[PDB]
Amino acid sequence: PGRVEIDDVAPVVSCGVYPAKAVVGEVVPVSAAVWREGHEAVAATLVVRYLGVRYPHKPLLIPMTSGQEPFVFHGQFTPDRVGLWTFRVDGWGDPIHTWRHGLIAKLDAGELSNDLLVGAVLLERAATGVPRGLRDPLLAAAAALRTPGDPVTRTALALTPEIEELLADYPLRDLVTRGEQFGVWVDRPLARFGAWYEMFPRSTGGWDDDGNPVHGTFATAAAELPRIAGMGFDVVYLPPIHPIGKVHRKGRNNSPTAAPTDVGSPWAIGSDEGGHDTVHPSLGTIDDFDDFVSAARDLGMEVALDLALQCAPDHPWAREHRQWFTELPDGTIAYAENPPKKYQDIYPLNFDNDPEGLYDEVLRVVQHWVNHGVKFFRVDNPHTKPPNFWAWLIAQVKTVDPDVLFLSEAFTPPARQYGLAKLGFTQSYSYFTWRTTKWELTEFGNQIAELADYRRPNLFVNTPDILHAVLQHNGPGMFAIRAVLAATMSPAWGMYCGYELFEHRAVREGSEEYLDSEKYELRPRDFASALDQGRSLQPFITRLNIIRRLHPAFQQLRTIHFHHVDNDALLAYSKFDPATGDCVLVVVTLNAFGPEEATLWLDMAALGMEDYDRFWVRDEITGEEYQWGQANYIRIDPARAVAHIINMPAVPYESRNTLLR
Amino acid sequence: PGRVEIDDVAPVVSCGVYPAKAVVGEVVPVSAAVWREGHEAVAATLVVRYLGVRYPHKPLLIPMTSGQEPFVFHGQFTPDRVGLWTFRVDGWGDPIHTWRHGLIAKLDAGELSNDLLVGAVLLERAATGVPRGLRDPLLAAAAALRTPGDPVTRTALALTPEIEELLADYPLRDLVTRGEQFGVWVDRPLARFGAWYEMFPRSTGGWDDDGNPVHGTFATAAAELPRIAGMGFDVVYLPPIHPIGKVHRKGRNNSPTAAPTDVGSPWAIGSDEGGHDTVHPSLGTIDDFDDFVSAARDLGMEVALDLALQCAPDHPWAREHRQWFTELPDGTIAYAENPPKKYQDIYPLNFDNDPEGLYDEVLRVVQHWVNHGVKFFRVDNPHTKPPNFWAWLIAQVKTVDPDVLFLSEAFTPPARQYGLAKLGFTQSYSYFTWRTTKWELTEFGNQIAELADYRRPNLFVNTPDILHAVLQHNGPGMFAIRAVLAATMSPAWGMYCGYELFEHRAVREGSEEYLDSEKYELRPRDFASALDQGRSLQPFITRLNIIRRLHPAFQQLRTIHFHHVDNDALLAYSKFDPATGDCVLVVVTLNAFGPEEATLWLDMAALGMEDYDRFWVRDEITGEEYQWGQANYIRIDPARAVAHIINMPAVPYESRNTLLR
Ligand SMILES: OC[C@H]1O[C@H](O[C@H]2[C@H](O)[C@@H](O)[C@@H](O)O[C@@H]2CO)[C@H](O)[C@@H](O)[C@@H]1O
Ligand SMILES: OC[C@H]1O[C@H](O[C@H]2[C@H](O)[C@@H](O)[C@@H](O)O[C@@H]2CO)[C@H](O)[C@@H](O)[C@@H]1O
Repeated sequence: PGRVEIDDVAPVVSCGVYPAKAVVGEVVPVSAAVWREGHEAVAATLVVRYLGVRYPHKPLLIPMTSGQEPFVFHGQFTPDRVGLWTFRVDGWGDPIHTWRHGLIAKLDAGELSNDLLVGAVLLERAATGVPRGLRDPLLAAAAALRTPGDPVTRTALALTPEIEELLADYPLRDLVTRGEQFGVWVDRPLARFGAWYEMFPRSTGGWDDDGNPVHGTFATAAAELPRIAGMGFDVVYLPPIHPIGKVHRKGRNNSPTAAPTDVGSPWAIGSDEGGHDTVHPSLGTIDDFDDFVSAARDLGMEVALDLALQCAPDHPWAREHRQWFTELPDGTIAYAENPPKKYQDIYPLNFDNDPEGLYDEVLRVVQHWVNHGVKFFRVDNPHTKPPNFWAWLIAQVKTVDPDVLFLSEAFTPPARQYGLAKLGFTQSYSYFTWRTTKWELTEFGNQIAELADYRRPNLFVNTPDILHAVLQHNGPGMFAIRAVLAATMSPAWGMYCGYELFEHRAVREGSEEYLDSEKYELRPRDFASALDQGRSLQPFITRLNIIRRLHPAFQQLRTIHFHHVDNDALLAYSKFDPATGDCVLVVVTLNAFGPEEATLWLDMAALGMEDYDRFWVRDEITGEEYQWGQANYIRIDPARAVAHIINMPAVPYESRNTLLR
Repeated sequence: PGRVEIDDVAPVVSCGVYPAKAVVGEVVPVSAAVWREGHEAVAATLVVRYLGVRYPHKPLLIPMTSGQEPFVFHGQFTPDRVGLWTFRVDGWGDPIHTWRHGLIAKLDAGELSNDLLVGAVLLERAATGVPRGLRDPLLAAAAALRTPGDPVTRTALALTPEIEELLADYPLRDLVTRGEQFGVWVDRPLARFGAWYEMFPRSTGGWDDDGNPVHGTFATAAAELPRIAGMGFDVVYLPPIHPIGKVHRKGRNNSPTAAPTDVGSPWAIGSDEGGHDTVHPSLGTIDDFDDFVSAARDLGMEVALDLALQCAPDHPWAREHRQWFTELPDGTIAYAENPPKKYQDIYPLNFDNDPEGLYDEVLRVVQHWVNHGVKFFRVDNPHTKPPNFWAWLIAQVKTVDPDVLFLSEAFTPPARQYGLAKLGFTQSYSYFTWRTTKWELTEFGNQIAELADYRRPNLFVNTPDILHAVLQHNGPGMFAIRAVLAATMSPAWGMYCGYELFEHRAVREGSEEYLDSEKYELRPRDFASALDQGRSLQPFITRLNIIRRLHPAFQQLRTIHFHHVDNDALLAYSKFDPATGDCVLVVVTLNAFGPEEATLWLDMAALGMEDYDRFWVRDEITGEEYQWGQANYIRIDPARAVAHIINMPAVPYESRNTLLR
């Protein structure tokens, strides 16, 4: 006990402490190592069971197949309902296979008088497992050489294509041993595949007769939702919609002192007007929000709200519940700090003084919005709050409603960043922005999965906080380039408003902060004119999102594969879908300014073709079709197209094993 | 629950199912990831406990240090007694460090008055934890930071190295969190470091007046033990000493039919004379064995017996207990087979018919020899017997006597080979023989550990069954080369008798079987003449083992590191000892025939030196000394020396950190 060894099971996360991640309709590949004594054959069955919903802290049997690696068995299952699933690998020794294969070897050299009876004692014993109806042809197979005679006489009834297939249906299993049980938590598909748009509701004001921005409202914001849907975004992410503190409120450009009219950063949550459960009054009544949400839902979109666990001084909690802060000896509370950033306008919470006190309130707050149709939260700076809290908050929320999803904006070293994902965060921001070399992007891409069992990255081209240097000086071409990279590399990607307008001016050289940042200032934008003057990337983005919807390969984490292109400025990779066999290849240039050309060397095995093969491809932007082979010429001219997104011949029905591991 | 995150702990094997491996006086490096909220400091303590001498199914505290990888903490402990040890990592937040480090920054920019009081309640509260009269210079500091004044005035004793070292012995810990507990099974040092010599007792006969071999006896064999000890071997491994079956006994050169005088293979255990518990009568009474063991013991050596769970037909078990076999329909028992090898002289056992029946008998047998001083067994073909048996047998034996060690001769694909090691085998044979190119050996060497936490390889230059082709035609030079490789790469190595005589003739071209194999035939050898005629590698081997004893670096699994040599035929690697700092470099040629030269590029960081450094080395065979630097000229002439074994400057007391991971 264990009679048959089962080891190195995957996917298991942190040795089973945390469930693995998957979504509905995703092919989940499972593998394990099973072995036993000698050359005696062994087989494994992947046992999948679907439990209820519920959240952590009749069976379905799938046969597994051996492969290249000795003793390593592979399997798959596709979850069809949201919730918690279980799998384990059962190992057994299948005597029939041993006997059959051994006899065929002996059959070639023509006596054997012994083995045949042994077979003959197998199939009837096998017969006990099969129902009297179809039970019978084995006994037919079982009684055609117990009667003496030639060897080839009854090999008929053994090598018959009819009895492996029934035995496949009902197998004769010996020494059955069960492996450990591990769990997968399946979420709705939006957890993996969807595109994000970050907009500031207040910036939808649109100026007055004097050229001065006007504070917008949920009503006006909702007016902008169609153009957004038009670009193909599935989720709209809103900076906090709560009242902005009036004390120590910051002025334009992170200025310490606020003018009387300045608006302050939405992240300075709380004022005498309200807390985390109240809409900032300038935006509108809470019904207005309900109306905005409903508007989005009409267009096929979802709303994601910023969850920032911090307080401005006027926040009711500063008075009503003050245990929740770390108060200095002179009674003041130290302003929030994240090195080297300073947040003079807010207070960090203290989760240790009154844990079940604060815990319950924050749960209360999150639940408020769940009741208003918000089932995706962009958790803000999760790494500066206790891990166990998040683990608690997530499980606590998801158990009442399991369709609630969390995105963790944790720009922090790996152990924390990936660590946080493990606790349950459905998606995580990534280090993506700071990957810009062919080698960096290659590595960033491959790691994507790799870590798929527990991290889903959301690739944002920019955020209000991050205006990468490369975007600053390379002109509109680069904006395309990052967009192509983001959209193709990950199932989930995002964009901060104005990106499509090529906003590229930073506050000072060497900074990553947007000049005249929207956080501190109202920023109406006039998208329409840009469209008219052909200085908008809105069309391109639309075409990018359409492509994603069109090809299911782009909803996959696991299958990215990089092909060699002998140019340091050109990067070429491919994705495929295990289900439909869909297959797509992307080639992009990382230099926005000069045409760059090269020879692209496909790894045909990876694409499901032999090396010598020749095949036809289609360019999804152009529609042009051409014939390609293992080595192909490619030349990319920015200012014509910064990328070729190529539809490739569908991966044959060997899809499932090109997914192995 | 889980306030401070502790994850990715190592060493853990198969997620804790199996204990890790270590020996007495071995430095075991432990690492884990610990993190918490924000920039609040965190610390970890490695907690070691020594339990018993019992075997698987007051605390010692070691502080752990951060390092290169954020949030990753490293530690080490050195077991001083045989038995089962436990370790876990405890994580805590140390507020003092947060406070101190923050203050130094503030101290430079010169009121700030708030923080000082905060410190004051820390050291006081810190002091309460040290309720000893050695406390507290802290109130000296604790009442040296409260009264009004300048900051540097009241920094008094805080920055000065007087209260941290005190805090070091007694620390102020917050949010202490317990990590999971994992176990290490510590064995006697021979488990890792010792050299093996394989000899056939029967071959010590020495001819008669006609030039005909004479069967030897334990008495005569014991006569050869000094010479063996003289070469520096710590263990003598004996093919089975039991009676050889008389039916289907195999003849010289594996011929199927045995002449009346032929001896047969010792692995055909059992005859009407006796079973596994009896000495083959031709060797002598069991007292003779006891005498042989004692002879070895006198010379500093150990005896290891072959444990082969198989039977010849005349074996008493064939009648007395026949449930133990797989009996055919016609009542015969199929002869043992291991593809493609055929073992016509033996019967495989059947472990499923009467498990606790057979289990108990084999335990009985193993136990017999343990009582006769044999505490190392060379388990034979373990992969052809059930895993659970071995797991049981090992745990069952070791619990009565924990100094009993097992070596698994499992030449099988990885999942099995390493799997077998994991469930308890103290050492394992390896694929070593078939690694012969610079890149193959490099990969093989690095893997050694890697897998050290659960596999200890025993590197055999040859075995009675394996006479590698490379030895067949490259002449005495190669025998040196493999010996250098085996002896240096692994703490444990071995050689089969006659290797030192350059026995290089195989039965047919393309085979790995020794011509006129000792298994089937008596082979007395005359070592003395070879010594006299200078055609023996006995001197070299002696010098190799002395070197191993001399430098503790060579008893390490973990520390091998490969340095670049720009010649495909030259391989250069180094080992060091974390304890003493000993450091050694080996450079060998893989080409036995032509002089080969190159530039050797040391990774000085790995050797504990800066790149620009210049240092002195000594050649352990030659005694010559010279000055070297980062890049050095090296030229190797076989037929002079196939290797340079170089003593290098001792790794500084940064030994612990170059062992990290
Ligand atoms: O008002 C508080 C804080 O707001 C902004 O910082 C935000 C940041 O923009 C968000 O992306 C979030 O992830 O982090 C901070 C809030 O947690 C301003 O940049 C900052 O100056 C201000 O103090
Ligand atoms: O006597 C049975 C069998 O003995 C030998 O095979 C051995 C082998 O030499 C040992 O090294 C061991 O590891 O495996 C076998 C026993 O399990 C002969 O090689 C073989 O011909 C003979 O049948």
